[PDB]
This record gives sequence, structure tokens and C-alpha cells, in this order.
Amino acid sequence: MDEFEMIKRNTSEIISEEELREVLKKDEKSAHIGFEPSGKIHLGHYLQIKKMIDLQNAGFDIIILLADLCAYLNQKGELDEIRKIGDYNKKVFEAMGLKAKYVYGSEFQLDKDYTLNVYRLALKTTLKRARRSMELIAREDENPKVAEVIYPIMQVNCAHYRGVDVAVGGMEQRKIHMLARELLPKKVVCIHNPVLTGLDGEGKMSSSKGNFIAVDDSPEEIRAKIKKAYCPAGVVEGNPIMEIAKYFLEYPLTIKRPEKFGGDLTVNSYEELESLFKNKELHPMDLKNAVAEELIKILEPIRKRLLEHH
Amino acid sequence: MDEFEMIKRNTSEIISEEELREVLKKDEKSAHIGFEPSGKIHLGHYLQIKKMIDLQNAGFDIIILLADLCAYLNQKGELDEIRKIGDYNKKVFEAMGLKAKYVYGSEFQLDKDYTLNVYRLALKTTLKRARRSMELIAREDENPKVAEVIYPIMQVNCAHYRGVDVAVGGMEQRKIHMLARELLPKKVVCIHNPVLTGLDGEGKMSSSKGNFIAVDDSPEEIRAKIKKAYCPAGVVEGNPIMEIAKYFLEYPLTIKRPEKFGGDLTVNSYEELESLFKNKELHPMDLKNAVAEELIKILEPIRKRLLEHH
Ligand SMILES: N[C@@H](Cc1ccc(O)c([N+](=O)[O-])c1)C(=O)O
Ligand SMILES: N[C@@H](Cc1ccc(O)c([N+](=O)[O-])c1)C(=O)O
Ligand SMILES: N[C@@H](Cc1ccc(O)c([N+](=O)[O-])c1)C(=O)O
Ligand SMILES: N[C@@H](Cc1ccc(O)c([N+](=O)[O-])c1)C(=O)O
Ligand code: NA
Ligand code: NA
Repeated sequence: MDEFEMIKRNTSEIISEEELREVLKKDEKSAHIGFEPSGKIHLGHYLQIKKMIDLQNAGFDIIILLADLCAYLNQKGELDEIRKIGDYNKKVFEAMGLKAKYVYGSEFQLDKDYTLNVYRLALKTTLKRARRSMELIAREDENPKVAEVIYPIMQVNCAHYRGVDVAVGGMEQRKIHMLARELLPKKVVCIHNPVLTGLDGEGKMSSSKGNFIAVDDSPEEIRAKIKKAYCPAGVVEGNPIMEIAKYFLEYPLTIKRPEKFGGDLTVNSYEELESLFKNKELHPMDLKNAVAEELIKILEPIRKRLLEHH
Repeated sequence: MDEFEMIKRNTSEIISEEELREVLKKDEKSAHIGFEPSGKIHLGHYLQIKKMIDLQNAGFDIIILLADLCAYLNQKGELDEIRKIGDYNKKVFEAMGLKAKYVYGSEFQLDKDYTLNVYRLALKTTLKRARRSMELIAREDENPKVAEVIYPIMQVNCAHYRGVDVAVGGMEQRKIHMLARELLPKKVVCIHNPVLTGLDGEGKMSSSKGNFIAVDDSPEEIRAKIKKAYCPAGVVEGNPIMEIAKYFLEYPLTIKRPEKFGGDLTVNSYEELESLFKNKELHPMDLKNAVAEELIKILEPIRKRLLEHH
């Protein structure tokens, strides 16, 4: 499995593969990702940090942008409190094993030269395009604010100012990234990770929607969250439990079952798991049990590293 | 005529009179106005500079903002060229007799503290309100840009950052000023001057609509412009020639006429002129002739001061 294929594993799209292949030849190459700081760090975050680790193992210098200023524009509170949550997020990401450079957006996003280019980009970006780019990111607001259309330009200029080779994010970011590729003289390679479904199956996993597993949830919390989750027999699309099996579990995987329900089942790949589940050969309750227990084990070192701090 | 009434003369509104009366008691008081730099300086500009002179004679420190950065946001070109036109505008205003402090917006509008407050205001300003405030200011654009909604916040923060007591502008500015009075902790007194009608009577006088008299137009140019202008007998509303008589001419005024059309007519006030014109006792052609000749004389020292430079 080449470095390209390691990077591509479990991504939704790379814009573009040819461009990534050219970046991979260089000795010095940088990848970055920004996060609005979040009170809880969940599996959606972890999926993305795992992708940054892949890039790091492929020789990329990694930068994690603690996006305090964009969080501010997106109505998450006061900068000082946002920054505090940002420092906590850094600790969690470090507990996930990511050794990287962490920078607050506001360290550079208020520089006169940054601002002037934001205003320069504002002349080239229609209100219509800016709002469309924010549809999956902007806080719900019946009276949308000017801040909502500043946010995407801020993000677009961020890739430019810092000179990054590769930008990583969830698929929600793809319209802002498309805008950046259209407006900036250097085209940034964009790696988009899938958006995980919330545990109740009704929307996307989100720290503000209460439908997530946090990386530091207790084992009994993880078990109860998964026990309650949407997981219809034979359906994989929009099935959060199957997504967790796909994106976080190591294979081969042994699903423990009572003898009276078939006894223990060993699954050599997610793909085999998907066949078993689609064929209603594997029952939701047994899938849930295996997913819960293997997820607890995967998250335990993170939870424990954070616990050692207390 | 008290200082208050001198200031109020020929204004469309003061927001608010009580607030202005309190400002007038202070020893130290500042008034400012911003202009997007303009290739030609016209009677609309002059009307506003005349109002600033009134404020100066009432003891106000006067600041003229050469609004290079807002002009940039409003698609008037590159900053360097905008700034050059700004320096020309300063010379014209000086030739009008205005001794004041001239500052380019960009000297302070890119400071980190300015920018942060712009983003702070962007959180409090809806897109809907921002666009409505720009309806009479924004360049025509079938695909409105993010820059259009940054502009009004920029202007709102300008009154705050510099600590001005009084903001002056045309009535086109009144929604931005209303926004500033709602959002800022110190309420700025707003003096709004009337918007002059264009010479063809179809819209407002504008340096981009070719419907203006420039302060440095030649006498034959002024004569031809006025000769062609909309000026229907007995109609004053939307009559640019009557507006020029109201806002620029000194009274008493002697309208020269051939004996066969009544001979010379002396008019002691604009109000008397309006009666004569409404009663179709004064013919458009004779009004035009007097307005043209008296306007030439009023503008001559300006034209001549600018000519001396060549
Ligand atoms: N939009 C990202 C945060 C983000 C990503 C990348 C960025 O460059 C910036 N930024 O500029 O502040 C911000 C999110 O939804 O969490
Ligand atoms: N508000 C949109 C986009 C969005 C999704 C999830 C979120 O957590 C946030 N947010 O809080 O910024 C925003 C929605 O509900 O789909
Ligand atoms: N809006 C004014 C220009 C202006 C007036 C006042 C101001 O404070 C600023 N500004 O902030 O740049 C700009 C015009 O239409 O010409
Ligand atoms: N574009 C609007 C507002 C406007 C009026 C006059 C103007 O000169 C400009 N302009 O050029 O910025 C803009 C209109 O035509 O009414
Ligand atoms: Na080498
Ligand atoms: Na005194």
C-alpha cells in the first residue's frame, strides 16, 4: 500500500489525485486542518486527526489550526473562552498521539496584510456563493449575520497566507475549499473526510447536537450510547454503528455471540462485515456489542492519558 | 441666527437636534465626513463642504476622511489609484476654502483593533440590514459581493474608532448612520444634507452618471449644462435648476430679463423665487440664465485656484 493509498484510505474525495501525487514527490510538504474549538472532542474529530497522522507518516509537516477567530465569527462565544477551549482541544489531540504544530488563527488572521487580502477576496466572492459555502457550517440563525459571509473568506485566505500544500477537512468544508481553488493563485490540494452520522441517524454527528460519542466518554457511556443508536437490520447507509466499524475498528474482527445465536464470528474485513450485515446474517445487537467493546479499547489510551491529568 | 440654526440651514435632517444642542455647548467638538474619492468634484460635494465650513465656523474641528478603503470595497479600482484621486480631491476642497485635517481611511482601518471591532459589529449586523443600508451607495452589480456588506460596518466602526461627535453626509448615508447609532455605545450626531437631482431630472447627481456640474467646469460648459437641464415651468420638485438656486445662490438676487419679458427682476429670497416660479411668473429660460451666471461667479475662485496650479 503506497503512501498515496494510505492517504486516500477512508477519504470521501481528494481534489485532485494528480495534484496530490505531485505534492508527494517533494521532500518538504505541509498539511493543515482547522477546527472551531469544541467543548467535546468526538469521533468526527478523531477521524480527521487519524487522517492527519496518515499524512504525517507520509512525511507531511502537520499544522492544526485552532480556529478561534472563525469560531467567533460563527457565534461560538467570546474569543478568550474560545481560546481556552482551544487549548483543551490541543491536549486531546496530543492524547490521540498527534505530535504537531498548534496555532491559533488570531495569531495571524488580524495582521494588516491578512485583512487586506480578505477584503480583496471579498470583492471577488459573491454573497450568494459565500452563503452557499456556509450551509453546512454556519450556526442556525433566522437572521443571518454579515459575520457568516466573512467566515469563508477568512478560511480561504488562511490556506493562502500560510502557504499550505494540502488542506484537510470534512466534506462540509468542500465548497469553501472549491472557492479557495478558484480564487487563489496556488491551488491547494483538498482531502475531504466523510461526515459521520449522528447516533440517532437523523443528521450528522455534532458536538452541538448531542448525537456523538466523545473520545473520553466512559465505557458505560459508550455502551449506552451505542445500545440506543439507530442501527436497522440489513441497512448500512446512514447507519452510525456500521460507520464506526468501518472507520475505527481493526480487522480481522471477532464478534462474540452466544452459541445459540451462532457463536463467535470472525470477520476479516469491513467489507465482509457489510456483507454479513446486509444479508441479515449479523444481528444489530451483536454488531452493537462488538462495536462498543472494540471502541472502548481503541479509545482507552486517550481517555486514560486525559485522566492522568486529574 | 444662532450657531444651531446656521448648522441646520439647508440640511434635510439632524439626528437629533437635542443631541446637537448638547454637543454645541462643549469647547472641543469634532465633525467628520467621508468621501469615496471621485474623478470630478461636483456641486453635491460642494454642498457638503459648505456644510462642513458652517460647522467649522461654529467652532468644530473638521476632519475630511478620504475613504480609499471603502471606495476599494465599493469597486472603484485599485487602492493606489484611489489614493491618488483622493489627493486631488483634497486640493479641490482646499480650493473651496476648507482648511481641515485630511486622513486616508487606510491609515487606521487596517489596524488589528479596528478589524476586530469590524468583526464584532459583523456579528451584530444582519445581512439584510447591511444590504438595505447600501442600496443608495453600492455600485450597480448583478452579482453583489461580500465586500458590499463589509462596507457599511467599516463606516459604522469609523465613527467609533476616531471618537467623532458629529458625522455629516448626504441622505444616502442615513441607514448606515442609523445602524451606527443603534450599535455603538456613544451615539454620534448625524447631519444629513439633501441629495441633489441630476441635470436631466431622472436621478440623483452623481460623478458616475454624467449628470453633474463640476466645480471646475468652464463657464461655457456650465452654461450648456444648465441650458439642457430639466426645468419644467412652475415645477420645483426634482428641478435641479431650482435646487441650485436654493443651495448655492446668494440673495437678494437680480434676474436680468429683456424689457419685453418684464425687465430685470430682483428676488429677496429663495422662497420668493419659488413663488415666482410656481406662479409661472418667471420663465425657465430666464431662471436658467441667472442661475448659470451667478453659479459661474460663485465657482470662479475655485476654478481659478485650481488653474493657477497649471
Ligand atoms: N471551518 C472549520 C474551521 C476552519 C478550518 C480551516 C481554517 O483555515 C479555518 N480558519 O481559517 O480559521 C477554520 C470548521 O468547521 O471547524
Ligand atoms: N447549523 C447547521 C450547520 C451546523 C451543523 C452542526 C453544527 O454543530 C453546527 N454548529 O454548531 O456550528 C452547524 C445545521 O444544523 O446543519
Ligand atoms: N459612504 C461614503 C464614504 C464614507 C463616509 C464615511 C466614512 O467613515 C467612510 N469610511 O469609513 O470609510 C466612508 C460615500 O458614499 O462617499
Ligand atoms: N448604484 C446605485 C447607487 C449609486 C448611485 C450613484 C453612484 O455614483 C454610485 N456609485 O457609482 O457608486 C452608486 C444607483 O445607481 O443608484
Ligand atoms: Na532529499
Ligand atoms: Na473655555
